[PDB]
Amino acid sequence: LDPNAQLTTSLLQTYGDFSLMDTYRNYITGFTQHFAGGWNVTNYAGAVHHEDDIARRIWDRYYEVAIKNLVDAIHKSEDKANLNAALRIHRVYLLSVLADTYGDIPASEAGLGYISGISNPKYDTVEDLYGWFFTELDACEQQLGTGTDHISGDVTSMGGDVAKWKKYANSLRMRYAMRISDVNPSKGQEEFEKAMNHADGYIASAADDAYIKYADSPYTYYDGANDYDFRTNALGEILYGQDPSSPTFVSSTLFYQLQNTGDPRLYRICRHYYNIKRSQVKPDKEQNIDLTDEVLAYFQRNNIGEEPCNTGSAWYENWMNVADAAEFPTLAKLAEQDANSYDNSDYRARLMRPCLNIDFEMPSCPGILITSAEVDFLLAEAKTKGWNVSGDAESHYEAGVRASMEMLNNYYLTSNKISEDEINAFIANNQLGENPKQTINTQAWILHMMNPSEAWANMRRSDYPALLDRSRLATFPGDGFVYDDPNMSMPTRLRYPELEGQYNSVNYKAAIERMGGTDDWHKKLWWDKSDVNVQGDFNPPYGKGYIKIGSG
Ligand SMILES: OC[C@H]1O[C@@H](O[C@H]2[C@H](O)[C@@H](O)[C@H](O)O[C@@H]2CO)[C@H](O)[C@@H](O)[C@@H]1O
Ligand SMILES: [Mg+2]
Repeated sequence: LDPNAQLTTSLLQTYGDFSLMDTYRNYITGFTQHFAGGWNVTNYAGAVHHEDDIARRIWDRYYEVAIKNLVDAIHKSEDKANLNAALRIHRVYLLSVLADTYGDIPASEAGLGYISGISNPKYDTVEDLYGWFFTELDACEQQLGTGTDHISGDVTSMGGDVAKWKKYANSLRMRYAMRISDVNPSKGQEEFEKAMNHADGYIASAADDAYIKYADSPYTYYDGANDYDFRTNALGEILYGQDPSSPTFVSSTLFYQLQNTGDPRLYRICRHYYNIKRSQVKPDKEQNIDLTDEVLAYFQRNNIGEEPCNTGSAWYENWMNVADAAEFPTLAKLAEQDANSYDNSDYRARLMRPCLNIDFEMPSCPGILITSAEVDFLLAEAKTKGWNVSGDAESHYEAGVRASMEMLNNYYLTSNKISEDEINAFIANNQLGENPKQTINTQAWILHMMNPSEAWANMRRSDYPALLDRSRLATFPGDGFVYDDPNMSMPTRLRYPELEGQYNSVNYKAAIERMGGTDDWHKKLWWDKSDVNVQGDFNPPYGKGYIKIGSG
């Protein structure tokens, strides 16, 4: 009821609501090809399988909680200009996620009547929404600091500092100006330069990174869905999984991007776990038994190597030979003590695959809004476009790579931090090269691994990184997965919630007619001009690659 408390709830929901995270585990982080091998991502993204109850969650949960709270608090804060501006900025942020997910969405008519359930809003067009983002963020950025009120509900890294909220608003303007740079290059350039030249500045260093701060509190997964306090980061929670036999595995797309470039992030992101006794309350190092070094030593002894799971395949598909516990001295000692716990062959099978480091799965992980590393990559790309940016593209790109590594050191890694020498060597071996747009946006995709909505939006916009071509990778109908969409390319949006067809029937129909007459998750959004690039060949040294030509 207090508008600062409504700001708090709406900020925390962003990453703190487990009941929308199935959309991120099952679809979006699979679409981006960061993760593959878990059952959930294989069944949904991996099979290009639409299910309304999964696809609808970002829409239903953000409109039911955050948008209702924000709209109510905005109406009730006209006397508190600083809070009012912060509420409106977070509303822009969430509406941009909603529009980048679904396309045309309720916004301009999503007011007091709509959140009370008595009014049907039209769906604003993506083009009109993006235009409004620029005017609203300009207005909010100037309104910040014209109040004397304390933004006491701020749970972000901005810590109620209006100067930091101003830099955040200008950085969002820069992101959205890049987003529209293919469909409207002149507006993109104008808006980008206006924001980057603004007297109040943008996020230029990690000290001004914008993220939501989450607490070290126990995980509860789907339990108590009615009573969510949103205090912990539910993205890392769902990636850890409610089921120890289905943790999140790193895809071959991400694995080979890292390995092929000598990226020191390879075995910071990827670890090998034997996790049968792991805590579900809070990921623990004691029983997420990290056997990475011993697994790599076994590979070296046997002239073999990693088999990261391909997009479309589960860990139990494209079966990788399972080493005996005797191959890993730590596990061998444990199994000689207690075979029921430590000689389980299913848990040893999952030990063979590269797993996401539990450092990315802890309750207190930050919820990234926008980082200085992203802004560095935006400046690098703007320079390559010929926009009026200070400093050469190489300098901005190198700043972005360095800041992406330091982000891991500062926000995630609890051990084995990436050294300055490792960063400098990686940068020296990975310059912009012949296709700077590809290099910049592939590095940004690594940066956005824990910010899946931005990863997916920027990949759709820039069409990089080149993904694995799903149509050239195996399917597994004999394993119970359903392949009901003959177009296997990565979806470019999600379908609208099907209940909208009843609950807001006229406006749902009109939005669907505008995209050509069916609710098509292969239809590109207004700012998405071209198809994402795909890798022309994939023949990994171990495991399975593209199916052999002519065998399909
Ligand atoms: O056990 C079946 C299935 O459950 C999935 O979680 C459900 C959850 O039980 C339900 O309360 C919620 O409303 O929906 C989610 C998503 O369907 C779980 O994610 C799956 O791993 C599991 O196969
Ligand atoms: Mg595209």
